[PDB]
Amino acid sequence: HWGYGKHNGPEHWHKDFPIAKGERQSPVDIDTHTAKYDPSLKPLSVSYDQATSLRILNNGHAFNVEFDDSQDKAVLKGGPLDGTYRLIQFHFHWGSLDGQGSEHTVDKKKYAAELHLVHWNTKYGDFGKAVQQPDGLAVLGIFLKVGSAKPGLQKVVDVLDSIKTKGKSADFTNFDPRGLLPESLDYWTYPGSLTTPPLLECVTWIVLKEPISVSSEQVLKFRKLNFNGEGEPEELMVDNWRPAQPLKNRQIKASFK
Ligand SMILES: NS(=O)(=O)c1cc(F)ccc1F
Ligand SMILES: NS(=O)(=O)c1cc(F)ccc1F
Ligand SMILES: OC[C@H]1O[C@@H](O)[C@H](O)[C@@H](O)[C@@H]1O
Ligand SMILES: OC[C@H]1O[C@@H](O)[C@H](O)[C@@H](O)[C@@H]1O
Ligand SMILES: OC[C@H]1O[C@H](O)[C@H](O)[C@@H](O)[C@@H]1O
Ligand SMILES: [Zn+2]
Repeated sequence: HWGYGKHNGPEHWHKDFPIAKGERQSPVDIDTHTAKYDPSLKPLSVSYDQATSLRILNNGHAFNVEFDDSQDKAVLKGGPLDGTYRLIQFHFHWGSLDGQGSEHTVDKKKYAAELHLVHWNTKYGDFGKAVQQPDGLAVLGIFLKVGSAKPGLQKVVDVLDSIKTKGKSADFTNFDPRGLLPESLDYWTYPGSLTTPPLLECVTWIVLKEPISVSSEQVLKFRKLNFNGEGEPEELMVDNWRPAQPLKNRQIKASFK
């Protein structure tokens, strides 16, 4: 039911998901001047060398690249995190034009897109239990700006023609998500939520400071996807981002001095 349009988008979600107006909603604007270095953060560990990708799915809202999370392969640890968080999927949010598309903003600046690598805390056994816990999930967020092509993204771009419409999927084995990272792991972190319904307040957000560059041609192919199913009137999959939400009683901490 929910979506991104005038009649079912972010301003309507609260009617079926009242937590939309909650105390730790995401995304937020990251005021870089107010964010404070936190010496209590431990080194961040992104351990993706044994990742096992499986499938890419157009879910009608974005596309998800899904991973085998049946044991610790790709995991995120350290930083603000207590315990091991297993990678389950990644997806993006993007705009109709380069000047918008990110969910988080940096001193109010919107990036062209934002990558979310989604992980669940293994002490809760399964994703469904994890989303009943305040520390159930960790999402690693990475901004995309338009410039040079990102070679590690091209395999994703080139399969999108095969999943144009809602409900289509394709095999997507042997994809290495390490090729989507920037050089630096400097980050900001804060407690928040899922950015789509059901908007559950379970997420430790870790948002990298350094964007990745992707080419205009790469993001233009994201914008050829469809929200609609096969045979239905074409609705381009663009502007699938939620705007920044009130920070409320939170502080954004920085990993860097
Ligand atoms: N609250 S909502 O965005 O899920 C929503 C769903 C509908 F089917 C119709 C209107 C809506 F506002
Ligand atoms: N955009 S998000 O990373 O907060 C997210 C991840 C999920 F697994 C489910 C819903 C979401 F909204
Ligand atoms: O095929 C993508 C990646 O899959 C992983 O499981 C392997 O360990 C990596 O060496 C490889 O780059
Ligand atoms: O009371 C002082 C403390 O205030 C908190 O809001 C800050 O997060 C801490 O960094 C600071 O030491
Ligand atoms: O790595 C993800 C995918 O990249 C390319 O599409 C390959 O042709 C395919 O075999 C692989 O599954
Ligand atoms: Zn997301």
